[PDB]
Amino acid sequence: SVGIVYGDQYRQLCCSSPKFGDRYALVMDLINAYKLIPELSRVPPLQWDSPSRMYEAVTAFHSTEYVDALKKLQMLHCEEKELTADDELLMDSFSLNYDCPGFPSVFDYSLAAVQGSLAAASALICRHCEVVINWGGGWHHAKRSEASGFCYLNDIVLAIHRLVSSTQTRVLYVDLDLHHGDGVEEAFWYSPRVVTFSVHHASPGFFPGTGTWNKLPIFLNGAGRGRFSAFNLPLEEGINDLDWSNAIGPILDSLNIVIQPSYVVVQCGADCLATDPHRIFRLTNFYPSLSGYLYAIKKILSWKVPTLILGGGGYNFPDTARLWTRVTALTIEEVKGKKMTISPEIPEHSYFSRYGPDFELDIDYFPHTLDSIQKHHRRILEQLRNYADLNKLIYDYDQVYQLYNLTGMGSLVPR
Amino acid sequence: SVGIVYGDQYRQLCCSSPKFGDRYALVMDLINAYKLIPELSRVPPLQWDSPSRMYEAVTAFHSTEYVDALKKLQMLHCEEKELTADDELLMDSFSLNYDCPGFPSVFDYSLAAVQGSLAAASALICRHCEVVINWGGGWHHAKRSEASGFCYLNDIVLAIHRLVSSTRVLYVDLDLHHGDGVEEAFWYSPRVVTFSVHHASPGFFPGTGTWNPIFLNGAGRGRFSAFNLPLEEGINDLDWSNAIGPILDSLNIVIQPSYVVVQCGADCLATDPHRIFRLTNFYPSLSGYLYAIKKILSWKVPTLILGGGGYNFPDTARLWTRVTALTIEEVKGKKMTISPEIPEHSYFSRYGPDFELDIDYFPDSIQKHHRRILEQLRNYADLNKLIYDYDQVYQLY
Amino acid sequence: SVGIVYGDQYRQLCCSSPKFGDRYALVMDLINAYKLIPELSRVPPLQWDSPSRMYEAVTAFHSTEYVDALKKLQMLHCEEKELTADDELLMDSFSLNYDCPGFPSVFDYSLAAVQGSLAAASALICRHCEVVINWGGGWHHAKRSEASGFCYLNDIVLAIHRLVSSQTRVLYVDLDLHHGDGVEEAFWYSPRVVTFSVHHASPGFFPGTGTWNPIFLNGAGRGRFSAFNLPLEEGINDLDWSNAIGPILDSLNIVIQPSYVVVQCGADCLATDPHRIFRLTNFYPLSGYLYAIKKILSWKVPTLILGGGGYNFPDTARLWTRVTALTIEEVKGKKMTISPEIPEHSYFSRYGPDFELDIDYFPDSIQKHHRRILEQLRNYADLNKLIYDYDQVYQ
Amino acid sequence: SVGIVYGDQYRQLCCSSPKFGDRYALVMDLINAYKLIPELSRVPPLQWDSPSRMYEAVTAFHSTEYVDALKKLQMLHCELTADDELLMDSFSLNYDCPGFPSVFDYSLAAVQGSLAAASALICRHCEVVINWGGGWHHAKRSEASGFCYLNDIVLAIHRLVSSTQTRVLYVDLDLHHGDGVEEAFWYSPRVVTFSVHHASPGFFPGTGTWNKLPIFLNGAGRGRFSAFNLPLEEGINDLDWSNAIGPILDSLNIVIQPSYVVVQCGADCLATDPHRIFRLTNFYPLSGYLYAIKKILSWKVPTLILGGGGYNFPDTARLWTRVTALTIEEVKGKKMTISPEIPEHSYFSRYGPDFELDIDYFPHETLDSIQKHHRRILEQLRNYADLNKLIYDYDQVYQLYNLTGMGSLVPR
Ligand SMILES: Cc1ccc(C(=O)NO)cc1NC(=O)c1ccccc1
Ligand SMILES: Cc1ccc(C(=O)NO)cc1NC(=O)c1ccccc1
Ligand SMILES: Cc1ccc(C(=O)NO)cc1NC(=O)c1ccccc1
Ligand SMILES: Cc1ccc(C(=O)NO)cc1NC(=O)c1ccccc1
Ligand SMILES: [K+]
Ligand SMILES: [K+]
Ligand SMILES: [K+]
Ligand SMILES: [K+]
Ligand SMILES: [K+]
Ligand SMILES: [K+]
Ligand SMILES: [K+]
Ligand SMILES: [K+]
Ligand SMILES: [Zn+2]
Ligand SMILES: [Zn+2]
Ligand SMILES: [Zn+2]
Ligand SMILES: [Zn+2]
Repeated sequence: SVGIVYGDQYRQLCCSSPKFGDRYALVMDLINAYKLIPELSRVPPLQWDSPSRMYEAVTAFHSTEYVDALKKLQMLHCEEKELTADDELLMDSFSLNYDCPGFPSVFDYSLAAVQGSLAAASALICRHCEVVINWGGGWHHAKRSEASGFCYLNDIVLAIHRLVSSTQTRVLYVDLDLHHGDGVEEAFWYSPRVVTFSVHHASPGFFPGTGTWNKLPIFLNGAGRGRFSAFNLPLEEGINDLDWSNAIGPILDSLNIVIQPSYVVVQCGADCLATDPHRIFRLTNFYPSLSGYLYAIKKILSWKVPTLILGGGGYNFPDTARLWTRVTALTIEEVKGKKMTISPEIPEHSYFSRYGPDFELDIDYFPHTLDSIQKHHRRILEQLRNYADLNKLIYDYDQVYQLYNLTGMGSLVPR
Repeated sequence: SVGIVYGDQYRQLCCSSPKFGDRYALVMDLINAYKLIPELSRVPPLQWDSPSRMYEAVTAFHSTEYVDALKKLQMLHCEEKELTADDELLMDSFSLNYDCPGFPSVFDYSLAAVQGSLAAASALICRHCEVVINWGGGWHHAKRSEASGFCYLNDIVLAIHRLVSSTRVLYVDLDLHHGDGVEEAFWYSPRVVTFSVHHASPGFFPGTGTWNPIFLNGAGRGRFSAFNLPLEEGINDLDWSNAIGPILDSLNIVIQPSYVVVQCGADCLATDPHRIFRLTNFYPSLSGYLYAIKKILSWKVPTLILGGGGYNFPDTARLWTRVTALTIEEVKGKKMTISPEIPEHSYFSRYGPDFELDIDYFPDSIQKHHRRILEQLRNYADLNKLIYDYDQVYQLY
Repeated sequence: SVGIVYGDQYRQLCCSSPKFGDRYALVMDLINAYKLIPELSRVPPLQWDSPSRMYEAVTAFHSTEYVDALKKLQMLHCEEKELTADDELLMDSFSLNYDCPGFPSVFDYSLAAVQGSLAAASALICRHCEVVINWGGGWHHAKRSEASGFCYLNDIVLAIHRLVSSQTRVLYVDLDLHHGDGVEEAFWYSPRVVTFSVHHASPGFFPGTGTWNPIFLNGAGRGRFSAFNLPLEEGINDLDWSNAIGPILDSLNIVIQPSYVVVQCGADCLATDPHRIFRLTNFYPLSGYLYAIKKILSWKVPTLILGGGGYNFPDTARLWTRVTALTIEEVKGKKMTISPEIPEHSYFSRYGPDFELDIDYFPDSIQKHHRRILEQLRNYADLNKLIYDYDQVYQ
Repeated sequence: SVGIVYGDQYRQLCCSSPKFGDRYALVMDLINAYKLIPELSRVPPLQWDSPSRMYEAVTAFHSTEYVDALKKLQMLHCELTADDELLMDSFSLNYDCPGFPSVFDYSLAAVQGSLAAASALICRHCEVVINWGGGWHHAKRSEASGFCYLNDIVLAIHRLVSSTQTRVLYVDLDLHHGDGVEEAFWYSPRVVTFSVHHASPGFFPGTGTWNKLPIFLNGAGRGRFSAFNLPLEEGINDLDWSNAIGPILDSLNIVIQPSYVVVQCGADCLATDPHRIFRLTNFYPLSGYLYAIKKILSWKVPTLILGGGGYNFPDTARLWTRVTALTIEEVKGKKMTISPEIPEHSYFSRYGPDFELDIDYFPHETLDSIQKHHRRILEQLRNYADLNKLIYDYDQVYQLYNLTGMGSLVPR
């Protein structure tokens, strides 16, 4: 059973932010126009029995004071009058400004992603779905008491918290977004049962600045009982589908062999696409060379582990919809063993005109030694050996070796 | 609203240099130990959407090859290998050597201050704040293609170039050293008037900002637009205040600036290891710096306050804590009571052995300069068709 | 109409190189001796408003540091002194050495072909001409940052890039003795520019590509199956060459339906070329060159005709004069009667000792290549969702 | 007496081309708005008594067939066959020199103004005459070029140089090499041409620079050494450009002793021209233009001043309005004070956002000097004197260059 989070008020709320506009509607309507919706079990967003139980949900991670401020910020923007000087200072103390502005639905918008991702986690826990997709979720930058990068509430941390708290349970979190998932990584920095792994761009001045090097420089990788449980693969700009795929594949499989997660949570932000306005990575949604996204999603799904698939970044809205519609059809193929054929021409529906000038499903893009990252593979596998050692897990050197030996790189695997 | 630039990562990068060590952490911890942070609006450092975007922002002043050299220098110092002869040559052609050495975070360190001062300028432009403080910035010696005086990227030039493009800007440089990089950058520009007061003497860094014999003061349309007041060693709070006060008043009258940018280098302090001037951080005579910031703040012009020099780190923290409280008093009106005793906190033991907020100090050529400077202001107002009562301004001296 | 690139400055620049000498003058002056210029529209070479504009045009394909190196190489050869060891290393790193030497005008000479071929692309685009000829152009071996085969700037790539950015699909046909690797390489990832080169290929023969690699490479990414090659053994004649390429040209037209055709017409396949590899002629009773040009022109697609190789200068002039007259005839519908004797003119002595227009010459593997190429065409059209009658093509 | 070519029909024709639009109207109206017109003697464009007299005037330089084709192109646009297309392309009546309804009247008008201006110099009615509708220096005998269809400079110089020992000095300040004027007089020693310009690979028109060590061609036959060229790299400012041509101009005046000077004063060297090559200004406290014009007028030689290029139309008018006031000042000895604010007139709105007379530009600065060109040029000047049997006043030329410290560059 493949689940997906949708609902009438859920779509209105998801589409009510100044930065993301109607992106969620495009995604779900393109999925709908390709007739995928009948294949999928609709997962209704969680609702609560009182503000108290809701406040209790959100404050499992977020400070009560930051939640109150996020609520006040919404009420303020729904009245005509301006913020007082004290209002200003309180919002700034929570970074409720600049790149995380207030707007009339900012709290309802932020809560909706939490409702969706918590409901998604619950459908996995009680084994109603093997996989659940939430294209309204994935806000990986939000901190305990800080908004960041248009992330006001961290649905991912809250969904993971519910998975680990369900009745030796380990979660593997995989962050494919163009940006470092600092918010998820920071929340579980001291926790061995949530192993985070983000692949991303990092360069000086690039948001948010972490997920890379810090006497020679070093990678911090978690602390205390969490030492070695935070993994990062920072990559230079310009990477294509094959090199990104080759970069994370063996790492993904090695993490799965050693962590043995009970659940996998995948943040699947689409700003790595070549046609994203960031213009940094050069990934595609192509499907016969092959989209590194689809390659990674197919590999994770092959592990047969209950999985949550989340959205995230993606600022070319039509191309984000093209990629996540393919990710959704792939998930249906892999889980249900059911062939999903997707016509190259965008079907008739009410957002058809946004897919111009081509109205095709492939993004409108033409892909065209020394850039290798074998010392990162070696660093990360030694980190994996340390994690297994510190947590007294089996480390199957032979299985990890054979994997990397498929690409002639067994010599990077430590014993 | 008074803004102050800070962040976790930004504090980490400002404290990673060999020459300024942990000074920014002491400054921001004394400000916080005095409960000033709740009064202040946190301004986060600017971040960019791509490498191309950051490069576009920095080569708005610096040359691309100088930026590549500086980033190359960081990568080399993040390896264990010694530089090749060819790479020593490349770094030497950009003065990335001697007093501007490489170190493992030299590029992130340099850029952090640009991020800090660019965000501060943006906050003033969209009118989020009336004043912004950035104690991690103020690197006034860097040139387009050249490090100098431990300044690798000129965050002041970039911030001024952002304000003057949103309009005249008055730049005020209180540092012991001449602000030559800022003055050079706007040498041909009438809409950025620069005014530096400083020590100058034969062989004293950087060597400019004095008689050259006659005084140079801008070129092209920017003629008469760079102002300089050099002073002999030994000057105290009151004489320094009296030498600078009338010049500040006359520039504001005649120029009518849209923004004021103040470099507030703390190496004029009597306890700085340069031991050249005798300024204090006393708020009752009155500190030269506090007198100056208060006057500039009296103008109600949106103002950037930046750091700079200052090599006695606890006394720089003592000076800039008072400047921060004063800015809060003058902008919000909210009286600021600072205990004379250093509050307990992480760095409390650095403020030994006395743990007082006051620094531990026991306290004609200028008239000829005033004559010449007023003549140059008159010349500037002439050339730029500005309207001013030459008699009200003449009365200021 | 039919356009031809020329100009006095252009002619002086195109004749300033050590390797092709005054070939361009022989070409253009045989064309004039035969009273063909009044039938042709003169296309002046493009000129730019500033150094920056010239640089923006040329670095559409070439790297800036390569353009910088090329202009520095010209300056150095206008000085008396030797190059420094460091300057030699610099030029080596862009292969500005050996068969791509410096000389006093190497940059102005190279750029002139770009000026002519861009002006010719533009005359096609605004529709002033149906066909344009540039016998000073056709330097198909230059790469993004590398001279090769006396090609310093790839004028074809820049012309083709101007035509595709004017949905536009361009067919490039390369009849030169050598594989057009630079043009092929430039559009390796692009399905909108389909490249077809026929050439000699054999072990050790320049530049090495355009043949079994074993299998044939033919493009990558969305350009897969979009680079076509027909390598041929030495000694082939007009009729075997014609039968070899004739069906491939027709099939490419039917299936790609190109918006423009760009034809490189290097004359080093001639029997009398000092390469002495192919046995093609300039005979119009039939010259393989005239057969292919006439086939290509019968398609009525706006067409760019370019020069290229050709190292027997009077015999290249004989072929290119016949190509020009034929293009006039095929386009305007108006017979062009060319005397079998060379008319008198400034360069008449070069055509001795017989002074005649005909060049002085007495005149299954391919089935495997046709089946390979027909299958690759099918893969191309299928990958590009182009509609076409497979059976009509296979005939 | 300073003359200026103007007339009602003349304004209309000069304003009727697609490429230059109303540029001539902004120029003359700004001169008018600064009140310079009463100081100037209006010089009416020349008219002829028949088509044949007109055609005789124009074919003193241009071929019969090129003029005939140019007339046809204008008649054609007032209503093309494939042979009309071929005919026009044989004269480069295409691309950068297209046809338009008035292309012949437009082209003829500049001839009419420059010849009338020459005539006013010849008969001593004026010491100097300005024509801002003229200066089309690229047009060839049988070829339109660079939006020049008829070469009014060539025809004007030919009238001067044949009026009753007579030599003309032609000075071309335009951004571009004056190829059309240089080619016309290439075999003639009595018209000495000097062009300063940008030249670089691919920049129009390509001549006026280097051509075994490369060489400068400089005339042929009796005209050997009579064509001077100074090509400059991009970025030159008012002072470097002033120092580059000042001494060459003074030396040319000293050695050649011209009876008339003709100055093409094309404005595309302005920093604000769309070409963005040179960084000249119109500033006047110093503009290289105003510097060079002041220097030429100080020789007290009857002088014709022509327009040319200039594709920022308000800034072209700001330059040429200053050139006009300075000519009045230098020739009549009469102070011409021009206010910094553009005066009120129908085109006032075209000088925004500043509405000031100084162009809106901010200037800002061994190995970029051109002292070898001075040496090459002074040697060519000495060769011209020899060939033509003129006195070469070494001491005066030397004293001239030793003002800068460069006497050592002067040949004996
Ligand atoms: C500023 C920022 C911060 C965070 C994220 C993000 O998606 N993180 O996962 C994205 C952004 N990017 C943007 O807001 C953006 C939008 C359009 C063009 C370029 C950039
Ligand atoms: C060498 C130098 C260069 C520039 C600046 C400066 O602060 N410029 O604004 C300061 C210095 N001074 C010093 O670095 C210094 C440090 C400790 C004791 C004495 C001097
Ligand atoms: C070495 C080379 C490289 C490229 C090309 C060429 O024409 N490519 O299109 C031709 C050559 N051939 C020659 O340069 C050559 C010249 C004369 C006699 C024999 C050979
Ligand atoms: C193509 C041309 C040809 C000749 C001349 C010229 O002024 N010669 O004196 C000028 C040009 N320049 C231009 O036509 C031009 C116009 C506007 C912007 C950029 C360029
Ligand atoms: K990521
Ligand atoms: K963890
Ligand atoms: K100072
Ligand atoms: K200035
Ligand atoms: K070929
Ligand atoms: K191709
Ligand atoms: K000129
Ligand atoms: K001459
Ligand atoms: Zn992102
Ligand atoms: Zn200092
Ligand atoms: Zn060849
Ligand atoms: Zn010009």
